[PDB]
Amino acid sequence: AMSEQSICQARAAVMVYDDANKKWVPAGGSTGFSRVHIYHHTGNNTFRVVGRKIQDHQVVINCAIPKGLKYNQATQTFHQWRDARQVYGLNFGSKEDANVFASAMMHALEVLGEHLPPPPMEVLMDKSFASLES
Repeated sequence: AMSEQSICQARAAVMVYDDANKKWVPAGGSTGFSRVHIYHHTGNNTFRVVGRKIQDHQVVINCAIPKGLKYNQATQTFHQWRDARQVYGLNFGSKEDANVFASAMMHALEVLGEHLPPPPMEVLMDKSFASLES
């Protein structure tokens, strides 16, 4: 009840977008792959994405998933969404990881309801995070 089960695990390079200089930067400040989970909170029926660098366990994404999140499959292997502070981009090691992770995210959202392109307006202007923390 006060614990979270992993419903999905994917390996990915976690990026964050820099609005002012219009480029993607590695989340946490260092290149490298992360292990990214979608966690379901058994008691509260909420979901969270948690990504940690494989090398040193640095937490580079810890993001509540709100009803209505805009999850953009920009390419077969690069998917984007945002929270109140940052715009994330997951560059998956493989189309298979990406398909699994996107599928799990879309299911969670149903329950709740130069190689890399920039985030579109629907992502940049997503206010779904505003339905939380109030």
